[PDB]
Amino acid sequence: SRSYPCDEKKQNDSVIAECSNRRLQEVPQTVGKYVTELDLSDNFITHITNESFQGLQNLTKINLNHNPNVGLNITDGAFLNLKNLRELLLEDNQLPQIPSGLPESLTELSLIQNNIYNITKEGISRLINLKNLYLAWNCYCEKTNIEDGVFETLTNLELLSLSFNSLSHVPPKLPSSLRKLFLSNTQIKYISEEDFKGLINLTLLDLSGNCPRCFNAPFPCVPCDGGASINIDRFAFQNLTQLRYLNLSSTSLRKINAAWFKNMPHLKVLDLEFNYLVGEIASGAFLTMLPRLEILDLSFNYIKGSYPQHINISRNFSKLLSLRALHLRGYVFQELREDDFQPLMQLPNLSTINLGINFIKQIDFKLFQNFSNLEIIYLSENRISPLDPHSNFYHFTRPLIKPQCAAYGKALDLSLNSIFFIGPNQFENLPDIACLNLSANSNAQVLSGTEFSAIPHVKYLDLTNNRLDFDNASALTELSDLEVLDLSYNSHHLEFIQNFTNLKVLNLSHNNIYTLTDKYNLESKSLVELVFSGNRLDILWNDDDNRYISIFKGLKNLTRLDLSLNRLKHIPNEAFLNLPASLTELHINDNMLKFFNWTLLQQFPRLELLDLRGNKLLFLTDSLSDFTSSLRTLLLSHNRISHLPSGFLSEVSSLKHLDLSSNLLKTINKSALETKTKLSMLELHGNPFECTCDIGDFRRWMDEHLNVKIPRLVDVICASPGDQRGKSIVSLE
Amino acid sequence: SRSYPCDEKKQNDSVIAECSNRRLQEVPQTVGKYVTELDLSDNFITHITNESFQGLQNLTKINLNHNPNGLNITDGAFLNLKNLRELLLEDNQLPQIPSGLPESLTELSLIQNNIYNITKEGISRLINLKNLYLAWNCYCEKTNIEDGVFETLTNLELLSLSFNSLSHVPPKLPSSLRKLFLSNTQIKYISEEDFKGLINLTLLDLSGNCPRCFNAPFPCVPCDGGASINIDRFAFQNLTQLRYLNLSSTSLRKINAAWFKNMPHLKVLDLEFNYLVGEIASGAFLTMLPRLEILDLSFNYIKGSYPQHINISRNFSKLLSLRALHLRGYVFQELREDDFQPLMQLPNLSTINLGINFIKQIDFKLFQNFSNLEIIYLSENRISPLDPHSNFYHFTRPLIKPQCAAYGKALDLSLNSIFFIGPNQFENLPDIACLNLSANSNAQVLSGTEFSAIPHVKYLDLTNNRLDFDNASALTELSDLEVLDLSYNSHHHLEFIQNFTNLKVLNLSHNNIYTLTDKYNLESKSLVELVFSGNRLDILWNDDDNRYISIFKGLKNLTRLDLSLNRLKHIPNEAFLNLPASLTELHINDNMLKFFNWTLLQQFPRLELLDLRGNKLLFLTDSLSDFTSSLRTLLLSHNRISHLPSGFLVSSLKHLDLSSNLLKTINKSALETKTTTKLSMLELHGNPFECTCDIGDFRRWMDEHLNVKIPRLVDVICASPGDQRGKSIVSLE
Ligand SMILES: *[C@@H]1O[C@H](CO)[C@@H](O[C@@H]2O[C@H](CO)[C@@H](O[C@@H]3O[C@H](CO[C@H]4O[C@H](CO)[C@@H](O)[C@H](O)[C@@H]4O)[C@@H](O)[C@H](O[C@H]4O[C@H](CO)[C@@H](O)[C@H](O)[C@@H]4O)[C@@H]3O)[C@H](O)[C@H]2NC(C)=O)[C@H](O)[C@H]1NC(C)=O
Ligand SMILES: *[C@@H]1O[C@H](CO)[C@@H](O[C@@H]2O[C@H](CO)[C@@H](O[C@@H]3O[C@H](CO[C@H]4O[C@H](CO)[C@@H](O)[C@H](O)[C@@H]4O)[C@@H](O)[C@H](O[C@H]4O[C@H](CO)[C@@H](O)[C@H](O)[C@@H]4O)[C@@H]3O)[C@H](O)[C@H]2NC(C)=O)[C@H](O)[C@H]1NC(C)=O
Ligand SMILES: *[C@@H]1O[C@H](CO)[C@@H](O[C@@H]2O[C@H](CO)[C@@H](O[C@@H]3O[C@H](CO[C@H]4O[C@H](CO)[C@@H](O)[C@H](O)[C@@H]4O)[C@@H](O)[C@H](O[C@H]4O[C@H](CO)[C@@H](O)[C@H](O)[C@@H]4O)[C@@H]3O)[C@H](O)[C@H]2NC(C)=O)[C@H](O)[C@H]1NC(C)=O
Ligand SMILES: *[C@@H]1O[C@H](CO)[C@@H](O[C@@H]2O[C@H](CO)[C@@H](O[C@@H]3O[C@H](CO[C@H]4O[C@H](CO)[C@@H](O)[C@H](O)[C@@H]4O)[C@@H](O)[C@H](O[C@H]4O[C@H](CO)[C@@H](O)[C@H](O)[C@@H]4O)[C@@H]3O)[C@H](O)[C@H]2NC(C)=O)[C@H](O)[C@H]1NC(C)=O
Ligand SMILES: *[C@@H]1O[C@H](CO)[C@@H](O[C@@H]2O[C@H](CO)[C@@H](O[C@@H]3O[C@H](CO)[C@@H](O)[C@H](O)[C@@H]3O)[C@H](O)[C@H]2NC(C)=O)[C@H](O)[C@H]1NC(C)=O
Ligand SMILES: *[C@@H]1O[C@H](CO)[C@@H](O[C@@H]2O[C@H](CO)[C@@H](O[C@@H]3O[C@H](CO)[C@@H](O)[C@H](O)[C@@H]3O)[C@H](O)[C@H]2NC(C)=O)[C@H](O)[C@H]1NC(C)=O
Ligand SMILES: COc1cc2cc[nH]c2cc1-c1ccncc1
Ligand SMILES: COc1cc2cc[nH]c2cc1-c1ccncc1
Ligand SMILES: *[C@@H]1O[C@H](CO)[C@@H](O)[C@H](O)[C@H]1NC(C)=O
Ligand SMILES: *[C@@H]1O[C@H](CO)[C@@H](O)[C@H](O)[C@H]1NC(C)=O
Ligand SMILES: *[C@@H]1O[C@H](CO)[C@@H](O)[C@H](O)[C@H]1NC(C)=O
Ligand SMILES: *[C@@H]1O[C@H](CO)[C@@H](O)[C@H](O)[C@H]1NC(C)=O
Ligand SMILES: *[C@@H]1O[C@H](CO)[C@@H](O)[C@H](O)[C@H]1NC(C)=O
Ligand SMILES: *[C@@H]1O[C@H](CO)[C@@H](O)[C@H](O)[C@H]1NC(C)=O
Ligand SMILES: *[C@@H]1O[C@H](CO)[C@@H](O)[C@H](O)[C@H]1NC(C)=O
Ligand SMILES: *[C@@H]1O[C@H](CO)[C@@H](O)[C@H](O)[C@H]1NC(C)=O
Ligand SMILES: *[C@@H]1O[C@H](CO)[C@@H](O)[C@H](O)[C@H]1NC(C)=O
Ligand SMILES: *[C@@H]1O[C@H](CO)[C@@H](O)[C@H](O)[C@H]1NC(C)=O
Ligand SMILES: *[C@@H]1O[C@H](CO)[C@@H](O)[C@H](O)[C@H]1NC(C)=O
Ligand SMILES: *[C@@H]1O[C@H](CO)[C@@H](O)[C@H](O)[C@H]1NC(C)=O
Repeated sequence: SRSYPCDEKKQNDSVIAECSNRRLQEVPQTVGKYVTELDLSDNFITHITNESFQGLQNLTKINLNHNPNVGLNITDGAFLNLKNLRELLLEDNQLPQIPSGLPESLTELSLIQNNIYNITKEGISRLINLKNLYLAWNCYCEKTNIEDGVFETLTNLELLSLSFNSLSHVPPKLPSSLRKLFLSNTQIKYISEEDFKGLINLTLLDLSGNCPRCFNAPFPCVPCDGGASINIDRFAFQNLTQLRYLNLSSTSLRKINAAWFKNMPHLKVLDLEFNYLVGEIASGAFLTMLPRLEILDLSFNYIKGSYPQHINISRNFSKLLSLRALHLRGYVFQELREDDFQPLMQLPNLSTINLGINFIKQIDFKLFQNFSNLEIIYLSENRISPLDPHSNFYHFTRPLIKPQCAAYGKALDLSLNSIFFIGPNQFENLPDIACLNLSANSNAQVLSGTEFSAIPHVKYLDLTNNRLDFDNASALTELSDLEVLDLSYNSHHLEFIQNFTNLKVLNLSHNNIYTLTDKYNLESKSLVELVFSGNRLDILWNDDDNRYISIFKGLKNLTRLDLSLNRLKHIPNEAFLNLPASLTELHINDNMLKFFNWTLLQQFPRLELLDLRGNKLLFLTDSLSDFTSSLRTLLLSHNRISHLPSGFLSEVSSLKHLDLSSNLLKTINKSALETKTKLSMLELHGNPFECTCDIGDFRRWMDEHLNVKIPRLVDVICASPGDQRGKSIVSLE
Repeated sequence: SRSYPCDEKKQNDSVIAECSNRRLQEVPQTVGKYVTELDLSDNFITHITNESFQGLQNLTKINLNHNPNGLNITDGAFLNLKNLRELLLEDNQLPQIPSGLPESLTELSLIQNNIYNITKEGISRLINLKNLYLAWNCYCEKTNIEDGVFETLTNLELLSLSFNSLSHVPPKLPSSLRKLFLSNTQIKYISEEDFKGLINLTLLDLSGNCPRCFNAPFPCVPCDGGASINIDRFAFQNLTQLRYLNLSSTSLRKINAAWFKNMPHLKVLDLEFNYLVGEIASGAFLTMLPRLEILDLSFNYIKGSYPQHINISRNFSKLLSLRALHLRGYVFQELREDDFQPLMQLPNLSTINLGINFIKQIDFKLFQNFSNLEIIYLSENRISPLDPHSNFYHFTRPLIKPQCAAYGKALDLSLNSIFFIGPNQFENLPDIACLNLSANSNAQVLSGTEFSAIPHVKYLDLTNNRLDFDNASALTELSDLEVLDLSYNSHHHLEFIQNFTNLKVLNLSHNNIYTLTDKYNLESKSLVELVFSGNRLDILWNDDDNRYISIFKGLKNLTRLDLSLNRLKHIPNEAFLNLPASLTELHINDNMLKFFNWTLLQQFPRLELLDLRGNKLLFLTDSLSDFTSSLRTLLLSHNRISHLPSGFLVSSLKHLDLSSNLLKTINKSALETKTTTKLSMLELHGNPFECTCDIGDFRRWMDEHLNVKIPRLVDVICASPGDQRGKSIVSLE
């Protein structure tokens, strides 16, 4: 009952069949009839007929995106026999028109990135149950021909996306049940009062990219003739009472009419980025019309060729009583004064201030104490000195600060600034900072133990991409509550580490650590994770340089250790035995290990994950079960292992995941797989299998052991013979 | 008489022999007896005996550096060479100085060896020694020098003992010494009797003794208690002819003026990597140097401080002979006009180096107040809108590229914070002829008025920026502009180019030019060289779009054109014929060209160099002479050419490159040139030659045509047969 070529999974009673990226030329006739969701995306399927989904009555969702993957010929009524089909996805298929004969039961239809120039009633008006319709990126053709009243019959339509299409005008006769109308980059330069007259339940209106302001756009950007903005009429939004999301990004707006928000009391998210609103930020009459706005974005609204001394924030910003996040990137100003941000100081819920990419030379950091609920202060990409069509293209969705850092408390991001050394007054008058980012600052500070005295409760410190000197034993010790220290890519004396009573995670990756002075051991009673990748452990472990045999022995509470990219060819037996006995996860991947003494794994009873990927290992052990009794995951991919030993899949019941992909395995004999096993996953793709009569012994083991899920069966290829080269091992005589 | 394995050349009557980097296991017995200079460096030679240089009486210079890439040299191995004047034994792992060296030696270099003892047994016999290099030997058990080992060397002019654990200056040095190198020698104390008998010494290098560790490329260990080198008041009282004093990295805090009382000729003083901020402010020693031309006080900053101004002593005005002032790494916020007043009356001060100073603002009017300023180096600052044979402490490379500096006054504002050209950016600046605004993240929309305060700029470097030059008036205010460098420019309309009447060189490399607006051509009556590498000419030339077939046709005066890295697979015939007929040098290297129509070369009568390296060309033309009549250099290396056609060897072709191709053999009919050819160089290394009986026909052509110099004969390898694999084609039968 092993599924091929799809990977069947019974996720929450319904069976999902992952059949994507498998070089399938046609729809497989070996998919189980009980499946409900089929994903055949990124394949080379060229034809879709009414005999492609035979016996699949329970199919509710079909994904046929990117077919063929670098058009698709669908016949009329090809999906009509699927009475339970509620979700059809046909993105990037080069379809010349909307497929005729789609089932009435459909609710979610996505025809993004196609050659559809005409929206006719022949293929849409029959779909009365449609709730979500995506028709983006079709005319990006002089204009998209939309039949007058094509969406009128779709009385259940809640989402209509017509973005990235040459529309010129808002389509008339839209259903009153619409909640989300997407019209981004549609060449609609004028908005009339009757364009959204019958849309009283509309909660989202995206009119971005119309008369754009070209600023590093990832798609063609053509500004309006005479530098004109989108012409929104005074009474255009007078009937959108439930509107909560207004996206007016990249619309070249110079003035914001307050009359637009008179009948909009619920507006929650306003996007005014990539416009010319420096004057509107200074005066702002519209600011008094948004009492329930939580997210305001006025990013990249700068005047080209000017670098003002101060940011001009209107007093009316104090009327934004519900404000939670203020995004003010790309304003371009030299100094942030305490009086500049006075209107924002009495807002009860303002937790995020985004001031990235502003070229600010100096900030009066005392002003941040004067805020009530500030949790995130984003100041990245400034000049502070010492002492995918399914994406939001205009607003950054990713968290400004890494959630792991922000979870500790108040976060301040001063990365990518001009702090070439930590000044003596660097952190004076700052709030109780718990998360600090000083990444990529070219900071050549000689840390002595007094630099972070003004903010000593920092629990997460990011000092990556700097030239710091932490050879002093007192370095960073003033941060007694420090739990996460990130020193990656820092261009030795690691005594400072033992002074921390609550340090849990330390990252010393790519520090080029080839020598250690005085205290040759790294001690710590609280450290749980150490990242030592990108260092020179090969130099530290020599025939005469035996001083570093117990380098990580002092880390008695360590559970995760990363020793990758260390150019390790050989690991001394005494050095391996001196690793923390408390280790549960060890990574020695991407090295040049010729040999691995599996006997030494006896002194690690808690070790669950051993990662030896990307190495030159040639042989394994037949008595692996005698050494370990807890190893649940063993990753040995991209190695030179040519033979799997006898009894490898037996007596080691702890092993649930075994990775042996991209190795040199030609065959798996009966004596080697003689289990006299709780292995739920065995990876074997990318091996030069000999698909002759002796491979049938391993094939029989796959039929008897159906619980051992082997992923990527289409990639388990045969090297020999010539007649079976390029085929899967499961497809044999 | 074709030399093997060396490349002999009778350079200025004396015959040189380049035999380096040829994987030679032993000294070749096939070197001509008439040669005078043998270079066997970077080989795998392990033994040097007295029978290694038999019959080589005219040998005056032997280079045996890096062998093997230690070396076993017997006693008196070079004694039979009566004319040996120069012996080079660097990086050979020699345990001691080779015994039995010829007394005729004048230059001896034993750098990077394991020589711990300097004995009279191997040195005192060499009485004609003029240059002795013993650097990098104990870098270690402290270097032992026999008392008076150099005393007998009465002709010794240069003695280098740098990078050795000396602790003290060696006593009994010859009075004929002119250059004493003692850098990084752990000599912490200098006594009045250390250089008592060295009256003719013109150079004294005492750098790296008590170092100031600042990104050193070698072990740096500072003196106990942060002490400086202890130079006595009367230590330099007898060095009257001293012209070069290197005191770099010596942790000096005070400079005693008494050191330069009897030093009236001192020309170059190196005081970089010290703690002389206080000495730069007061400077009593400045009145003792009236003939100093080069002063370097770089990286003398106080750690942890960022002063508002640079404190330059009034005594700097007494440096009447000063030509170059290097003041990097001082670390200051502002350069005022009054700060550089002492330097304004110096008649010969042409170079001011102020790199890596983190200067926020400069009063640029002060540069007008200088008399002979030619180079103003301000790279790596914060200006806002509106190898043992090397000098390891001072930058020898020119601050500004000579090509730029040759035009006149040069100003280097590269790697600064000029994110856009301000309206007052170049006001009050001298008549600038060379300007560097590289790597400034400048997103300026060039309109034609930005460089109106410095309109005589003839060489402009705007590389690594985000400039917008789509306007036809861009840069046109620089009427005398001759060289424009726009390499690596992110964020096309190239009309501005035709407005320049004297533009000669234009570099548009790595601009990602895949589309050109309305003016689909590039016109210019003065342009001579165009660099279009790293662009998308493959996109500009296609089956649907034929609008750019005459893109470079308007460049009627062009002689050099670079079209490399353009991802070119095919070049349309009409597009190739529309290239400038005045072209003398064309480069289409590192592309993916499957075919090349050699017939089209008839419309280029001035073309001398055709570069088609790194392509996928499979075949050549049988009648190449019929198409071209001036092609002197043809580079076709790294291609898929498997057969050279009959009659391939044009009475113009002087250099033919066919290396790293797929040539198995060269038939008689291909090299049967009946007429006299002028081919002086033919490269053929890296080809899979079949060293069978058929290859003897090409071997006979090499013996008859000795004038056709074939370089790298050791790399012309045989692929087949197994007995000849790895051998040169000239070593067969
Ligand atoms: C103008 O401004 C508007 C308003 O902000 C923007 O609208 C947003 O547009 C994006 C798409 O461009 C929407 O994001 C997508 O939402 C889908 C639905 O979300 C609901 O359901 C999920 C559960 O499935 C809930 O978690 C969620 O809270 C919602 O209730 C998601 O399914 C999408 O996720 C998929 O794509 C992302 C990105 O590739 C992946 O990371 C995911 O793993 C997943 O595969 C996606 O998040 C967003 O919801 C819209 N907002 C609203 C309020 O509707 C416009 O995009 C903007 N215009 C431009 C041009 O920028
Ligand atoms: C220096 O070194 C540190 C320490 O290694 C690095 O920081 C860690 O980085 C990793 C990513 O490389 C982080 O791991 C990720 O955490 C995400 C958030 O964790 C929460 O959510 C998960 C459930 O999703 C919970 O189990 C968990 O308890 C948390 O509540 C996870 O969502 C991520 O998992 C997903 O991705 C991985 C692949 O990345 C998959 O394997 C998973 O199956 C899953 O799909 C992931 O685990 C980790 O949290 C960071 N730790 C800290 C302390 O910050 C630094 O990045 C490194 N610095 C540099 C410059 O390299
Ligand atoms: C402390 O300060 C002193 C004074 O400045 C420094 O001394 C210089 O040291 C460097 C070597 O480290 C010297 O440079 C070398 O000079 C050789 C001789 O030059 C003479 O001969 C050539 C012709 O052959 C003339 O052009 C020249 O004017 C001189 O008359 C050169 O032969 C060397 O060239 C070779 O090496 C370089 C670098 O690899 C290559 O580019 C060349 O192609 C060639 O292979 C080289 O230039 C320099 O001359 C010394 N100055 C003086 C006045 O003697 C100390 O180095 C400095 N200490 C430290 C530690 O930095
Ligand atoms: C953007 O594009 C421009 C134009 O191509 C580049 O600028 C040129 O860069 C090249 C180097 O890549 C420069 O060429 C070199 O010039 C040296 C100085 O020239 C003088 O000396 C020679 C004799 O040595 C005279 O014939 C000449 O008339 C000058 O008086 C030469 O010494 C160099 O030759 C040596 O090196 C080359 C290999 O590089 C060997 O082939 C030679 O045999 C020889 O050993 C060399 O010719 C050129 O001068 C620059 N031109 C200008 C206008 O500045 C930019 O570099 C490029 N920008 C970027 C970022 O890539
Ligand atoms: C401290 O500040 C630095 C600089 O802002 C942060 O580094 C940035 O972190 C993000 C997320 O890890 C990186 O983005 C990633 O880029 C790759 C490549 O495009 C992409 O594949 C990923 O999906 C992701 O978007 C970003 O490149 C990186 N920038 C630099 C210069 O390193 C850092 O995360 C901050 N630390 C904390 C604790 O917030
Ligand atoms: C304008 O300013 C920029 C920035 O200073 C100059 O670019 C720099 O040019 C030099 C010389 O070509 C490069 O130096 C080289 O570095 C390598 C590696 O260390 C070294 O091996 C070479 O011998 C040489 O020293 C330097 O890397 C490069 N820097 C950057 C950021 O591109 C540019 O040359 C200046 N232009 C003019 C006209 O002076
Ligand atoms: C948001 O504005 C910028 C962003 C970047 C990034 C690099 N360079 C920049 C320049 C600017 C800018 C500022 C003012 N006037 C013109 C351009
Ligand atoms: C020349 O001084 C520096 C150079 C660099 C380069 C990166 N960061 C730096 C910092 C400094 C500095 C200045 C003053 N006090 C301490 C350190
Ligand atoms: C569809 O699912 C039901 C259970 O919900 C099952 O009885 C039926 O047999 C399935 N249909 C097919 C074709 O397997
Ligand atoms: C602040 O935000 C919280 C949700 O995070 C909300 O419950 C609360 O009512 C908001 N306060 C005001 C005054 O709007
Ligand atoms: C906080 O801001 C107010 C003005 O809004 C100002 O009067 C006050 O002095 C500031 N707080 C402190 C502690 O100075
Ligand atoms: C370490 O830092 C302390 C605190 O500033 C300082 O006193 C000490 O000298 C430093 N240690 C070394 C070895 O320089
Ligand atoms: C070990 O680490 C855990 C998790 O950080 C911590 O709770 C525990 O206290 C540590 N154990 C000791 C002995 O410090
Ligand atoms: C494994 O380690 C033990 C203990 O150091 C040693 O005796 C044994 O010989 C090692 N085995 C291999 C194969 O290196
Ligand atoms: C050395 O050179 C002279 C000419 O200067 C020549 O007569 C003599 O034969 C040469 N010696 C050898 C060994 O070739
Ligand atoms: C200035 O330098 C030139 C050489 O470049 C020299 O001839 C001249 O004498 C110098 N002037 C003075 C006053 O030293
Ligand atoms: C040049 O410097 C002198 C002082 O050295 C100053 O008096 C003079 O005003 C400056 N020149 C100009 C043009 O201001
Ligand atoms: C080009 O530059 C000129 C000069 O400033 C300006 O007037 C013109 O508007 C610019 N052209 C375009 C197309 O913007
Ligand atoms: C062509 O270029 C040369 C060299 O730059 C120049 O001297 C000459 O005047 C140019 N010819 C024409 C016709 O402009
Ligand atoms: C070379 O170019 C000429 C002129 O366009 C054309 O007639 C000829 O067929 C071309 N030859 C090849 C081999 O493409």
